[PDB]
Amino acid sequence: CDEFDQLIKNMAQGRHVEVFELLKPPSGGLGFSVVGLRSENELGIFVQEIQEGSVAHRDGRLKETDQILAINGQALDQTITHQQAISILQKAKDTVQLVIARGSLPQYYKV
Repeated sequence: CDEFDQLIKNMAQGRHVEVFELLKPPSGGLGFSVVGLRSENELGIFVQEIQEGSVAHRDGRLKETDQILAINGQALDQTITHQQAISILQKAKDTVQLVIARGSLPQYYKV
């Protein structure tokens, strides 16, 4: 369990991390979209376009370019594909806990 905290620090690589909870409405979603970016050091899920009027938007904390490190205690490690990440996000009901890192890193900008 203390290992999870380290796993996150490793993913964050010195980025500011934050955990927060959002209530997903019974219909509408959290109100943001994501994209996968490959590093070299595997893959990250990054917030793209926060929908106006959404929980995500009205909550005010989440931002474009942040990386979702965890969802409801599940670290988004190599264990699962980017589409599996999205599926988890989509299938999550009610209070969703996200662990976030602020912005991206130069590693994800390599092509």
